[PDB]
Amino acid sequence: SGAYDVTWDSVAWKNSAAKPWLGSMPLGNGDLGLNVWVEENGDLVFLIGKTDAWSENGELLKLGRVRLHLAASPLVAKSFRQVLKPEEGAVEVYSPADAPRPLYRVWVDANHPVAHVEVRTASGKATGAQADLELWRNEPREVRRVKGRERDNVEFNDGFRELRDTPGSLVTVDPDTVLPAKPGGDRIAWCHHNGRSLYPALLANQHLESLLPKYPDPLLNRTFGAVLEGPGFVASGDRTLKLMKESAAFRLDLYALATTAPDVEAWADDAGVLADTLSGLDIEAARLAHRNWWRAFWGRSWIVVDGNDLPGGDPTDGEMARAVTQSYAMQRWMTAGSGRSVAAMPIPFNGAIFTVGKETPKEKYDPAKGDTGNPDFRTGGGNIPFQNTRHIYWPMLASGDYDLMRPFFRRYRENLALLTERTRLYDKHAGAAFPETGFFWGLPNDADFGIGNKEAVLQNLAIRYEIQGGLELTAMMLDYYDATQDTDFLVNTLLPLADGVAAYYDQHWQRGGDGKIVFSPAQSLTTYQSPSGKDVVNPLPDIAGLMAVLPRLIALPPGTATAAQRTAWKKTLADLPPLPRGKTGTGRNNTPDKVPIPSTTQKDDGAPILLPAQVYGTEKNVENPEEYAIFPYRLFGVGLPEIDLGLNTFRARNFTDSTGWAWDGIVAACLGLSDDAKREAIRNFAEDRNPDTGHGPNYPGLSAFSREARFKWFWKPGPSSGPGNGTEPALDNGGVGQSILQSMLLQQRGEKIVLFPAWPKEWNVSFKLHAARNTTVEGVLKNGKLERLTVTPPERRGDVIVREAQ
Repeated sequence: SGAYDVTWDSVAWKNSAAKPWLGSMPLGNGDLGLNVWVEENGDLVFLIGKTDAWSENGELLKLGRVRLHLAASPLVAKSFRQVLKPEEGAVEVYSPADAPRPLYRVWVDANHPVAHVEVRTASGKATGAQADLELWRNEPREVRRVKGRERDNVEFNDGFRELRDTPGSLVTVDPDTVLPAKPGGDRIAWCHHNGRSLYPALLANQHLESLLPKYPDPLLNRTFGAVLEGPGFVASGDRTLKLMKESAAFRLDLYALATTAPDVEAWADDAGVLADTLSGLDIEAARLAHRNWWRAFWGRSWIVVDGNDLPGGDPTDGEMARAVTQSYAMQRWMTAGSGRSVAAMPIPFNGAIFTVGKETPKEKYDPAKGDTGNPDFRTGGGNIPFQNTRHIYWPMLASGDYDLMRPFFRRYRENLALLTERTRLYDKHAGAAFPETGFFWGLPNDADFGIGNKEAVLQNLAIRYEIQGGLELTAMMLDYYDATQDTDFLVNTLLPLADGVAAYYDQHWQRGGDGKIVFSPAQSLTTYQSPSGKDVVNPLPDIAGLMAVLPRLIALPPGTATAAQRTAWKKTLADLPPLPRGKTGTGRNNTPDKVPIPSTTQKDDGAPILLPAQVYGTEKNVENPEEYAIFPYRLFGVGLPEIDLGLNTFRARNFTDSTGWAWDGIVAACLGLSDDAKREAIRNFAEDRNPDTGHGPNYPGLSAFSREARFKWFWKPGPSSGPGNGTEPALDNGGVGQSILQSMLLQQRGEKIVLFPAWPKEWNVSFKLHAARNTTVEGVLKNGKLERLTVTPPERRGDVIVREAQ
């Protein structure tokens, strides 16, 4: 216990004086989250996040900010300690640092939509106290892109990316409402009510007006907010609580609620009932159940790495091992904090609900410039891009974090009916296609679709034909089902989605003369595009996905998949073109011995490799799509045939970025390349100081730690996410990091479990990870030797293959 705690020994740090909100700690219960900090004056401040606080603009909003100010500063000169305790699910502040009980104890109940702030003066001497609601959305705020200055409004272009093509080039951020507080009461309350919605105009632009009566508006009249109260407080204003009598021990309770409401009073009635109900619960019983929830969560799985004690080693290896261990845990803490949405909202890759900021003063605000510092901002806006989001969820399987995965699958399942009707209308065949990115309700945004597009093919070439996510989602769900053996999940979530995706892939294209499907028009992820409709033929990601997924669907238990489904899937499988293969040639910048960047530059003497497609043009991004057959689809890798094909492909890759969504490290682990994998894990989760980087001086991809935040695991986006400083935490970075470390330890080969496929011997490790058939593997490697291995259930031990650390 304490193994993952984060301890700070001072209120002061690099940005405390001018930007204390950059020194927050995150904490959540899966739906409600806080970013909490202590300012140099001793105030406790926190921003409030919620997974489903979607505004009229589709913007994910903070619920607000709260400031607690004791009448007498509670800090002392002697010492100070602020600690994140993940196994108790809490943040605690001690002053002095050795005080027996914390000055501030902050937690979000694992089991209820309430957060608690408990205060205890160290002297036991009573104090007055005031809590202020700090809302910044008090009047409508204009964000405008002006004709001569398109690049100036980063808030417009990046924070409202999905709306960038709105006619008129104006986004208005509607304000919030503070409810009148009851005179003499101990409660204040506030919320945001969506009085309008972008959804009807979007359906009309996308030729889907006919679906408007069938699927209700997902934004209109959505109302979300919170109630703040505390025993012994009185509302001295609608935005202010104060202690009536000085106290040495007191508490604030924050209850959060989202619903659909005709007005804020209706919302407030339901939220007051929620507060009444939950305030009646015994807080110590709630605290015990909260702590037990977190103890069990951390007992599901772990990876604890350290340097071994063999003479001749390098102490930096131990330093890196420990840093990697802490980072892996902090990623898990943030995903759990945001990963049990009450409304099937996937974890936002661009900051989850743990973004921070501080609004610029109204008097300084310029609508033509916007405000990227404001608390609601996130680079990339609110749409959910699969290429980033998949990396958050893949590692949850080996962690055993099935509950964190269900909202992602549920999101797609709830969108399936609309997207099936859309496909029926657009394409006049069965099935459903899921765009690479779009709004949470499943449709692409109008910028990617095209304002006034007379057709139904997406205008944006980056994602015009990219629908591979549906296949990859199906593969992830198949792993979930194999692990949990949850038949209800199989029948009610996996199968309808798999049915739609597989039917689309069977019906949207035509068989050619050889009887095999010709995948054109098509593209290979976002890197090889098809402006002509003919530039890309037979992309490897999609073909590899069908090769990996269709046999598994065909083999599902009797009475789940239908015999008719099996017949259709078998025919699709039998009609697949081959996985794209070829030889090395000249790649990007005419470099030799590479994956040929124009498909036509293969050299007859080149090494045999996988290709990103059978036919493809020049690159428009920096993905290595040919590697999809290694990860996620496990067609090649250590312990599988044609390992040299996989290795040649990896060595010949054109793109070698690290951190963010870059997934080279995962592929290296899948190929048994322990050194490559270790290096990438160290870049994502630590700092790579090793001299020969294959990268320029001061390459940003040598470390993913935050540039400016005190909680350094608020990852920064990787260089391949583009030029700017993005939004932190970039959870795709930490998701990739988890996949790398897990894949170094454990990989599945159908029913078999391969341990230590790419593990460096200099690292001792104690781990517990999950696998298919409700199996856990708990192992301890010391000085390169497996000292202990416990497999549950025991009969599954016979399916474990133990490889040697390298």
